[PDB]
Amino acid sequence: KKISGGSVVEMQGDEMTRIIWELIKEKLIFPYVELDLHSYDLGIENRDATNDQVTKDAAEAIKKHNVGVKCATITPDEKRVEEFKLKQMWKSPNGTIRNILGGTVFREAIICKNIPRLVSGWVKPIIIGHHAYQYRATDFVVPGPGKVEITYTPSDGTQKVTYLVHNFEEGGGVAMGMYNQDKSIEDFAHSSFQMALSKGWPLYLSTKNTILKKYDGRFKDIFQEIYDKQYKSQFEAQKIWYEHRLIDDMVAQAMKSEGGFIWACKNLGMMTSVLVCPDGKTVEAEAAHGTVTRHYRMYQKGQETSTNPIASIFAWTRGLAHRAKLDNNKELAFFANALEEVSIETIEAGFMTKDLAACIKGLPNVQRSDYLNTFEFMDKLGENLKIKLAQAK
Amino acid sequence: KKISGGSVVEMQGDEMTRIIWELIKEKLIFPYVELDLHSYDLGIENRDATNDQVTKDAAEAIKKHNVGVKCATITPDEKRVEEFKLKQMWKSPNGTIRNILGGTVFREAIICKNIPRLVSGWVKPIIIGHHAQYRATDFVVPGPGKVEITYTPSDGTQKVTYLVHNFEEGGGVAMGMYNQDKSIEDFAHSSFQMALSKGWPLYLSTKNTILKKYDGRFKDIFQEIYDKQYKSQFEAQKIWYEHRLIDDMVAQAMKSEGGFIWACKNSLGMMTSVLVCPDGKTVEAEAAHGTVTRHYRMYQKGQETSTNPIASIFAWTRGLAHRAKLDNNKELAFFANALEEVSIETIEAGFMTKDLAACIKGLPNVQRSDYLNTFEFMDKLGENLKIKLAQAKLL
Ligand SMILES: NC(=O)c1ccc[n+]([C@@H]2O[C@H](COP(=O)([O-])OP(=O)(O)OC[C@H]3O[C@@H](n4cnc5c(N)ncnc54)[C@H](OP(=O)(O)O)[C@@H]3O)[C@@H](O)[C@H]2O)c1
Ligand SMILES: NC(=O)c1ccc[n+]([C@@H]2O[C@H](COP(=O)([O-])OP(=O)(O)OC[C@H]3O[C@@H](n4cnc5c(N)ncnc54)[C@H](OP(=O)(O)O)[C@@H]3O)[C@@H](O)[C@H]2O)c1
Ligand SMILES: Cc1ccc2c(c1C)N(C(=O)Nc1ccc(C(C)(C)C)cc1)Cc1cccnc1N2
Ligand SMILES: Cc1ccc2c(c1C)N(C(=O)Nc1ccc(C(C)(C)C)cc1)Cc1cccnc1N2
Repeated sequence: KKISGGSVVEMQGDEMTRIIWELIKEKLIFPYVELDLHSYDLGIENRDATNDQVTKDAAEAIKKHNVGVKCATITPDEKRVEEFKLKQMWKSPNGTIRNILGGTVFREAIICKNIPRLVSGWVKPIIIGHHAYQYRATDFVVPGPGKVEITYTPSDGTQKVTYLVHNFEEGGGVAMGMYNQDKSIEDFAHSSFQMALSKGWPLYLSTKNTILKKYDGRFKDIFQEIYDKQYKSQFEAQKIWYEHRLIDDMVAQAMKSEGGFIWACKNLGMMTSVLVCPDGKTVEAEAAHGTVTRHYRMYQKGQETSTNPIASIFAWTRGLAHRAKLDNNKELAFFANALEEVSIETIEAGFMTKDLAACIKGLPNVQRSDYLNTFEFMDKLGENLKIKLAQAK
Repeated sequence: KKISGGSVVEMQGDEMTRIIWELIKEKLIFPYVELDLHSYDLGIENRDATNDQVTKDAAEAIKKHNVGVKCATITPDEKRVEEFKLKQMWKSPNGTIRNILGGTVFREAIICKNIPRLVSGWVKPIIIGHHAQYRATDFVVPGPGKVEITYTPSDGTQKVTYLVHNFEEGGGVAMGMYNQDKSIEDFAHSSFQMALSKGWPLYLSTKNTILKKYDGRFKDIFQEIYDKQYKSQFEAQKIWYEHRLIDDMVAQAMKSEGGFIWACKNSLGMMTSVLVCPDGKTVEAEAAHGTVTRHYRMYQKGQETSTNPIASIFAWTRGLAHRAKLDNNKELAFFANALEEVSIETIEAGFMTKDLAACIKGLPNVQRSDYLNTFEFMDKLGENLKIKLAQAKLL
């Protein structure tokens, strides 16, 4: 028998990533895991045909079943409108999903010890998070001389404060009002603490509390208040810690570190993007790359392609590990981790796609024998996964 | 007989950079170029003794003489005030100079074929310049209530009110930001001037899809200034100006070979900072790093140092190249060019400081035999510059 995986929302996408997404299911997921699969086709022709209703239904399904795994999708522009003869310039599916779900986006690189890195000392992955909806900022044109003031009027009427933003004396310009609700800062803190707990790494928040004393100071304060009143014991029980750092000081210390921390910031086929909702229940994983149009155009002309599926595979493993965590499914938790180990071990043993071979040898030096095409790489992952799971019994 | 280099404003600085700066003058500039040198000592001690008046005078001299070359200076904090027994926590000399001159700062890395970078395809440098918010008005929203931003016209016409946010439950934070048209225009002029002098295309990146009014004014002003006064000059030089959304800009740059100016509305010894004034005549060149205090302490204790002088040498070469452009000085233009090529070529041939050796071999495997100390490196540049200039005499 296969592992009973439970309830998973799956989102199909476009171009080359749509092809490798089906190969991940066909060769790595379905031969070992049985799922109550809620599949939504977020392909550009389907989103056009349904007037983007499929994206909204897919977003509601993630809210209901707590686990979303998404394939890369085309965000329409004037060229795509002309290419597919679209009805509208459909909004980014990711934006629509994010708007309905809410949460914090965390990006994480997949580290293969034999693959070159910007900072060679980084041996453990760094996870970088930014809170999701400057979007809700009121900007405007100042047509000429005059004063721009910002006023705060409490609900009872009393303790009203007016601040001069600028007195324009020699002409016009622009001005804007920006805000941040406490709830959004608390959600950002929760998603960050819950992320650091599920990973088992220390958490660092970086602000500019020296430039924006009051604005960024409330981020530093809220994160500390939630840490002491709700997470300090859980962090100590997992030997990790939370600390705030100034961005200038944080960048400098990060270079001298070996990575392996969650980095909360106030302001390619080896990187994931995971939306972590404040509830600590709902997660949506996807590769942090696009649909790889250039490889898809080669595929369309009968040319052999060599597309890296690691980021797409890790969207499945991060989502399945989360599904296993919610359901206390030990066999699924094991599978999700074994698939990640196999992916890294295969590249570390020298079996990789052309892009990774180019990172090592340099593109002009890459020979056909230095890499595997899309299918051969998936088959090598499939053999190693069969072996790894057969050893585990 | 030395080159007549003309009028150049020079600013001396502090700690390790002050030492390197004197070696650059003594071994690479003075043996071949004679200048009507306007030197200002911006050392922490001199600024303290003169009550920062030296800084203001140096800034006025750059305005008058058009070319400034500056050594890195200590910006005081509470620890420096104790260390030097300063009368005040004097403002940053760069901030004082920028206040008097105006202009946009453009950073450009020095590329060496053997020194790794983010994208291997970037063979020509990318020059990035940001709009010169620190002057924003921020405050805490203690509880429920309305936050509005208003504009009262000076001509007595109707006051305009915008709702920033209505806090129905709980509080938060809020802020106001502004930008004057004149700064946006100055940013456009400095960027167009920078592109014309370098002979490279210019890209302005904004988030005009989100900040339709705020970033839309940057895009509109850059387009208006371009079409009405630079398009001809740009086409004549086979270059172009284009606005790009920050997302498309990051994508286009990754798949590029470098060689463009990037104005954006938002290893250290291998980057320069040039304050480019909107007039197209005034320029102030310096290294993007600081006074290298850690290295200075080692040098102070008689311990060997390996400090990268490239960024400081390029502050001089960019200023000399600007000077030659202003005076049509072909000999000074060739000299600045040759000093840049010697520096790059010396590194490329395996002669470099520890920081560069760490970029190729990785800090854990860098041996003493892989690099030259500060003095040994400067000597190697002096020796190669003499050879390059003698070989150039064959023209
Ligand atoms: N996750 C998402 O839903 C998402 C995010 C961004 C963009 N998009 C959409 O994607 C469409 C096309 O975007 P794009 O092709 O310019 O971006 P991209 O897919 O990220 O591809 C840019 C280049 O990066 C390399 N690359 C990226 N992913 C790779 C992988 N898995 N394996 C190997 N190489 C990989 C390829 O380099 P070479 O060309 O050298 O082979 C590729 O041509 C757009 O319409 C955009 O809206 C979707
Ligand atoms: N342009 C300016 O006038 C300016 C700008 C910033 C700061 N400063 C002033 O500089 C002083 C010291 O600041 P800081 O130590 O934080 O900054 P920094 O001087 O830029 O030095 C930081 C570190 O960067 C490396 N580094 C920088 N320049 C280098 C070079 N030319 N060659 C080799 N390594 C180099 C060294 O790393 P390792 O430790 O690995 O050797 C150095 O310790 C302060 O008093 C500050 O106010 C001046
Ligand atoms: C968005 C993102 C998220 C997570 C990661 C990355 C990126 C790109 N990576 C990276 O180099 N981030 C990075 C962080 C800071 C800098 C500074 C210090 C120059 C500001 C530069 C790059 C890839 C990388 C590799 C190994 C281990 N961790 C990572 N994590
Ligand atoms: C401040 C600065 C100015 C100029 C330069 C740089 C830096 C750091 N450099 C660089 O990597 N900038 C950079 C630009 C964009 C990105 C994105 C696309 C990832 C956002 C990342 C880095 C060094 C570099 C090397 C080769 C040629 N040009 C440059 N120019």
